[PDB]
Amino acid sequence: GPLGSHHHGGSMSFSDQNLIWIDLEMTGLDPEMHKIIEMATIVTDSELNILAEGPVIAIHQPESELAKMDEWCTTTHTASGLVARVRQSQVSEEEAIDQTLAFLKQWVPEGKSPICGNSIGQDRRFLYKHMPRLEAYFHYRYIDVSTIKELTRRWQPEVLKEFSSHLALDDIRESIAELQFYRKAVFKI
Amino acid sequence: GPLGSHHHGGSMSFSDQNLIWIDLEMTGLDPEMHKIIEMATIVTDSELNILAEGPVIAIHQPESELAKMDEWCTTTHTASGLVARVRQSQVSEEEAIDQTLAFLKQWVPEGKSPICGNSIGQDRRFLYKHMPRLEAYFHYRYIDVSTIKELTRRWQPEVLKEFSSHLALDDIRESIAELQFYRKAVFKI
Repeated sequence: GPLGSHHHGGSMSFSDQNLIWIDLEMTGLDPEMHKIIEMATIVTDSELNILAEGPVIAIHQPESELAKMDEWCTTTHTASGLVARVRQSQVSEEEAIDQTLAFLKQWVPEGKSPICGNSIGQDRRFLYKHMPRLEAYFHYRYIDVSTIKELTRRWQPEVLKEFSSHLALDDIRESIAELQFYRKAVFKI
Repeated sequence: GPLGSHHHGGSMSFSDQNLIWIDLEMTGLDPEMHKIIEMATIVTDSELNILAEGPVIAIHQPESELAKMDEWCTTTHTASGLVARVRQSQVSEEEAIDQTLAFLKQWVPEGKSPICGNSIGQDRRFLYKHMPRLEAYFHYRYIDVSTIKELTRRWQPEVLKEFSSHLALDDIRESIAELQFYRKAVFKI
């Protein structure tokens, strides 16, 4: 697969092995026409203990952009309250990047943590397009919790039943809890 | 994360639960300026038994595109023989898509298999940009074998030592073998 010449102050808990967890909410699935409307980050250590919780940011977008949400997006993000927070927000993407980067720099250096979460491949696509300065803060690797879920569904479906918002803070916290479950129930550590 | 109104003849082994494995080789890491130079696919069943091996395609590119490879790409893809096959190839991206789609349709329906392999997030980015008709054949989910490797490196590093080309067929076969190893050594199925 991919190959390149580069691919071949803060906390007393600062570590190259800390993990950056991120979730985004968007107006749709296509980075070329859709926009980021919410972001949240959390830092754990390599053992998934939460060290710090980043800013939860609703990113302002005009109605012309909200009018691109399909029916499921519109219904979901309106009912959750996210649309109202987006309309009220005075935070641009660039300000959201600045705030998030300023947060992460106290916990892990640039380029060291994989990107972690659920549906993290799709989220990274929107980082590349709309927030490349923040995308660049991650190591090239991914920790896709959804990969573990799908293999467990296929191979150990009864185990998956043991574990039970489209708001970014809830989704990222749930992803950590879900990986914590897999570590115990699937990996058996 | 992502949400949408759509996200909320052949073999006697044809199945919705068969897995499409894919690897790409590229001239670099940026889909907006770099190109796909090789692709390979393999279909397994859900238990990772190989059912079928797809076309291994070197995709023609002109020197102006090969001249974008950085030193590690140039050295690697030249020494493997891939550059010479790319220059000799008469197969365009569009023909590569047609051949690959014609292959996959005998094994699994459109939209049912996650995309499977190593570094599969980066490969899917190039599918979105350069081969959207083929990207559309995959289910939105990913099976990122690299995610399992990175968690095993952090949590069970001694186990990872038990398992030992940048040519697409070798890489995809190795990814299946590596997931087969994790299923036995890490998941303990």
